[PDB]
Amino acid sequence: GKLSEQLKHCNGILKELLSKKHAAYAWPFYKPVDASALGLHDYHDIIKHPMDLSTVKRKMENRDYRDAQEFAADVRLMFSNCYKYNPPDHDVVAMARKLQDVFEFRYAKMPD
Ligand SMILES: CC(=O)Nc1c(F)cc(C(=O)N[C@H]2CC[C@H](O)CC2)cc1O[C@@H](C)c1ccccc1
Repeated sequence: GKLSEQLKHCNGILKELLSKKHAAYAWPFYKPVDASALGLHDYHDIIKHPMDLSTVKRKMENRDYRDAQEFAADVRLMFSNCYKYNPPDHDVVAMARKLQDVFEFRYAKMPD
């Protein structure tokens, strides 16, 4: 159906975001932010709903997402967390912006 087809487009986007093509700026988003490892002892006080591409991949594989909108909400939550926690001129924010550009332009090519 339409939902299955739209979720296949989402899975295609997810595969691209995890691909070597985008690795130079995607890598901070591959796994959950390790707040303790990075010394970010305020991270989980500021970010109430952590999200990352490994979590999106697990949710896609487990058929957690019922539609494209639900998938997109998690990918955008991941970027929003980065923009909320970090100063806007930090390298990780520049990398978030670049990966979100990849995401938004391909998400816009969703089949109707
Ligand atoms: C997905 C994400 O956003 N991760 C992530 C993060 F939440 C915060 C910081 C970080 O160090 N923020 C600083 C902002 C200014 C404060 O005064 C000191 C903390 C770094 C992060 O990624 C590491 C791997 C990174 C490190 C360097 C370049 C790219 C990614």
